[PDB]
Amino acid sequence: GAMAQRMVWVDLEMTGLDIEKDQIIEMACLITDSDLNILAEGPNLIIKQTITLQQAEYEFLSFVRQQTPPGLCPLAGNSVHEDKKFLDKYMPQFMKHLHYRIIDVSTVKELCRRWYPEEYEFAPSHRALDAISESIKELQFYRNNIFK
Amino acid sequence: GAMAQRMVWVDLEMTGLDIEKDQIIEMACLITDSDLNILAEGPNLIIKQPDELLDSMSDWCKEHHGKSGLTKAVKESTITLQQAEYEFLSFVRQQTPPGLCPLAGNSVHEDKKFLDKYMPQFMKHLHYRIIDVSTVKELCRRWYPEEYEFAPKKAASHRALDAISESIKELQFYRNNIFK
Ligand SMILES: [Mg+2]
Ligand SMILES: [Zn+2]
Repeated sequence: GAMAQRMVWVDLEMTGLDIEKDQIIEMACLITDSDLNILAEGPNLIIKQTITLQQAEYEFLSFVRQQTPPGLCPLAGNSVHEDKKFLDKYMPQFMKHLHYRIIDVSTVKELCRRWYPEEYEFAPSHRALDAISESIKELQFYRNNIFK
Repeated sequence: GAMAQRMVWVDLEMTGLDIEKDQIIEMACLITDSDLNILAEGPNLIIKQPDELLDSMSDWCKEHHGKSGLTKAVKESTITLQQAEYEFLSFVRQQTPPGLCPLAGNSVHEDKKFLDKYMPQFMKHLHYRIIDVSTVKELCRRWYPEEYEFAPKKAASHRALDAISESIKELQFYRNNIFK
């Protein structure tokens, strides 16, 4: 039903894209329903190299366990495939609660750019939680402007 | 811009989902233009991997790769990982400008994880962004539930060339039915 169709939105800041050497500096999480209405805001945590990585994972896993059913909801965000790679490595217990699929807003952007170039031209951060809010607005924009 | 807007479609088959242990056993590549028109079929290679890895695979993996004829084809293969990478890199260098075209497929972020580790030069030819058809699937399921039921079921066994053609058919189905 509607519960399985929720989305687990995240935004992460890393030192870089090298999975073997770079680390997660910042992370935020929030839950939307299938229509992108924000149901609950999770924490915005700055991770050490403020809190430790293992405690941030407990904070985020507790937050999604009380908002989504296990293994059903996908990770959502801007270029969230980059975020998933670091979360599979550094937060594997948090990832055990989610589906393997993602709702990558930048995939939608790559399709908008190609198929609706006029709409792409007029398509619309101090915290990672603010970046999530911006990515939801970008996705809502594609829903209204390029989807049927 | 038209050449930079082409898409590099890939499907991989591996010995499991553990990036620390598992290896690539099959790869296929296909090129479409911006509008999902078929441009060129690339190589379709079965990569030689050890018998220890194959015998120690998951029960899902041993059965599906056994039944499809992939485990047998891997054991008889003379293509190494390095040889397959060279063939795929050569093919995409002939089809797309460097560092501008995205990797495309179903949950292709998982294929990207294996390619970033085992075929880094092939990934360096592609842009940072991906085109994940399973993002569009998940949005179709939610926002266009009627159209979602008309999407064809994936009929292919886990063979790279057939799976990748089905991903193109799926994204073409969404372009045709849920886009404006
Ligand atoms: Mg696949
Ligand atoms: Zn497959």
